[PDB]
Amino acid sequence: PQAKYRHDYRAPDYQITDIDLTFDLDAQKTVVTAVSQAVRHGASDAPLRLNGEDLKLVSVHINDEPWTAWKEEEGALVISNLPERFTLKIINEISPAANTALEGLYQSGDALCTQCEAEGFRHITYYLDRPDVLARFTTKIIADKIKYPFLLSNGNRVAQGELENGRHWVQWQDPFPKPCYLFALVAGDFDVLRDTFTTRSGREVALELYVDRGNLDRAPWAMTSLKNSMKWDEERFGLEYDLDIYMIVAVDFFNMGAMENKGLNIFNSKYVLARTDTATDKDYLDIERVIGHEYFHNWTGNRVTCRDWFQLSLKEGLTVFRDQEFSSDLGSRAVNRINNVRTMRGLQFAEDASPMAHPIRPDMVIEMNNFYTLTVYEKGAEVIRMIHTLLGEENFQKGMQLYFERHDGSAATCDDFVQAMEDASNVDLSHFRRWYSQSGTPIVTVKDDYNPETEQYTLTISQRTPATPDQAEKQPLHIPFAIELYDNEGKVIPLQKGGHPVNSVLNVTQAEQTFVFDNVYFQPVPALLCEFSAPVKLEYKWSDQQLTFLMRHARNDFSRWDAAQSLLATYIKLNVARHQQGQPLSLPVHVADAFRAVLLDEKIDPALAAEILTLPSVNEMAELFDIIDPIAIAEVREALTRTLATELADELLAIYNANYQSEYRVEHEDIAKRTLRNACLRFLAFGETHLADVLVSKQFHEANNMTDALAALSAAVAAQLPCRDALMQEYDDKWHQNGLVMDKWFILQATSPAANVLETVRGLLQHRSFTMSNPNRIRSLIGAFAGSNPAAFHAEDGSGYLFLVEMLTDLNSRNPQVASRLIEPLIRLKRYDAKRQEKMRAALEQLKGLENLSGDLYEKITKALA
Ligand SMILES: N[C@@H](CCCC[NH3+])C(=O)O
Ligand code: NA
Ligand code: NA
Ligand SMILES: [Zn+2]
Repeated sequence: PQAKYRHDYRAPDYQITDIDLTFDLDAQKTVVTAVSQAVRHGASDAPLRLNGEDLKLVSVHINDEPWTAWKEEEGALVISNLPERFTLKIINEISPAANTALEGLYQSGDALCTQCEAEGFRHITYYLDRPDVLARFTTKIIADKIKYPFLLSNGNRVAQGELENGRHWVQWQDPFPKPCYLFALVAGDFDVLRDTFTTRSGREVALELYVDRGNLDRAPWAMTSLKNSMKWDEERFGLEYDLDIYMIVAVDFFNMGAMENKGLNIFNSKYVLARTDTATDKDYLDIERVIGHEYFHNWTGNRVTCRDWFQLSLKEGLTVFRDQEFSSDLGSRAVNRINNVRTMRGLQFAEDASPMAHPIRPDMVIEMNNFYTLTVYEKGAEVIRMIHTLLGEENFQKGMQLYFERHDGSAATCDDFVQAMEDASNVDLSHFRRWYSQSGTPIVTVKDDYNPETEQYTLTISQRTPATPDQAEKQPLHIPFAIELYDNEGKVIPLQKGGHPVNSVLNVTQAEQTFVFDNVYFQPVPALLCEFSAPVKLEYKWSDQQLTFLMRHARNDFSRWDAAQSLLATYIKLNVARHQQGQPLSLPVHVADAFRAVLLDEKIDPALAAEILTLPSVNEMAELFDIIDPIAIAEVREALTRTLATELADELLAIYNANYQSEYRVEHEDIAKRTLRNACLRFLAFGETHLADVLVSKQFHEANNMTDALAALSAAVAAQLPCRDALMQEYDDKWHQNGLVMDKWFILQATSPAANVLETVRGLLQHRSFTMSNPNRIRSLIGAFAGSNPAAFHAEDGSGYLFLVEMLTDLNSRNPQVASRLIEPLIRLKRYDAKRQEKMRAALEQLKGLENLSGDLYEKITKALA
């Protein structure tokens, strides 16, 4: 597999302006006719190089003349000796039933559906499969009427007919030019939830949600979330939908989460289907986020698209930022920010410290599907948010407006977006641009001094980004570094120097710099990197008392949570070292007291209390360490939970009871109280065994919603309670027919602390609810084991690695994209001890030797073994 490089981008020799597709649909053999209007822009002697994969070419015509001047090569059809303008007609065959990779046109149960991003359209026909080629599409679909009563593509229906032998057809037209990655086709039999949204300016939009027959009871929340998304984009960004219909199709077989195809989004059913007995609060809020995300792409991705795939973050970072702002505006901003920071500091930082590290705008890509990453998405959004921090909302919106004014109807670059923000706001972002080109996590070190003679407070701030495998050279970034200073009363000290106020967002642009503040009338307790103002690691020598002070007094709820994290970090590190020495947990009384205070604080938002009372995950804990000891981390997390459960037993039970809710509502105040109640239950499960068992079994049986049922089930598994096996069997018996519900159960099995977890996981490959043909099942059982049970995955006998190798040997051939998701835990080998590294290296070498090794895996394996 050959690497492609950002610096090699060149405008295409040919454009296509219009394409008319006809599909003669059949699961075994689909015949595609594609009539494209093409224009040469390059040299008169330049051939047309069309991309195509696994196509059976039937014919090639140019202006209806059968063409002789062509050749097929690896991945391409090369057509020579062309006029400056011409009509290209290609007929080819494809086989949806044979498509196990789920890229291009494939089968999802009885439905046929497409996934074209990034480079899937070339699996459908020979085309200029690159996003700077935008064309107006017309799509005619012919199919068996009984099997495929609904025939959907982008845009509006412009024609329909019936044919002999039980076939029918529908033709669609989408007036907006698009790159082919936004093409979609769906054929099948569905229940359809129909609604309307009227835009601010009065455009009536038909909303249509297509689900498998029998799933209409699980559709209204997604529909509600779509309308919420439409309203919010109007209110916050001033953006309206631009077409007459908005279709969403929920499919069970889907590699990713969802896809923003123009006017015809295709969603993994996991991000559509919800009812109160099948879906948790988290599922509801995820459906809201993902519905919003795909909707927000209508402008940030579709109306303005990407010039090339290296510019992916142009749409993904900005659309993730938009989905975060949507969730934060409608729900709890503090909880959203906290959770997005957890994802950054734990999961994304790990990626930036791995062999797969890349800038948010990559420079080198072998398999583009490997770059739909935490970095491109989540760090991408942090970079957009830094622009927002530097500009303020007003200037940021002016930048958005200039961006659309300049680039509407075109394919643009990350740089185009930064330039729009810079030009609209008059804020210089030249240094800032380095965030797009530099990988790795900056480390920001802060030292301070208080001078009582002069009443001056001095911050000495330094930065450095360690070299990464992809980049030997690193330079200082423009880091927006937000601070607050607190006096002894917990009041904010005004920031000023020389009689003038100073902005609280410090511009940390050098390797080292000093900031001096005057009229600091008392030695401050600083809050640093407020609201995680830059995606960086903070090094500051906190005292425990400074941190507990912040937990009490910090103005922003995020700072209170963050102070608790800093406090915990010290004792997580202490106790991991102790574990390695065979010593039990040690925790100062005053640390337990800080958490007691949180439980008993009557003024604190339950949403915030719940997050403070949610311990960092084993992945968050891992990023506190250079070399990860996954067994020590798992056991310390459990020991910390048990210690807090014992010390806070009475308070935990009181708060658990106080937050009981008889009505179930998907409403933010209710969700907050329930999150707090279940956070308490988690500790209570790890307390005295009999009380724990009674509390947990009772909640499981009495729950009137899946949030509370699953919280109880999860606690029974985590604490290995007597009731565990009974409850797990009861859930299986009730829910085995429902794959999405069983995913939760597979996750609990895969992440179990039980000694025999791998044995159980292996056996579950034969479970009635499991299948290797379904990405969701694979991720929930195998993915969760390797990625979310690092203690078992990293068993010292190497059994975890061998299991993953067996699974990847299958998946490499079946579904390389899912295989590539699942190999990720293995490529982190350098974070582990020498003995584990050698077993992981051996596993990677075995995979490197596979017959027909996919490019997806090749890219990751080669980087890992370097
Ligand atoms: N554009 C989609 C992801 C496409 C995945 C391509 N392999 C989204 O952001 O949800
Ligand atoms: Na809000
Ligand atoms: Na100091
Ligand atoms: Zn997206």
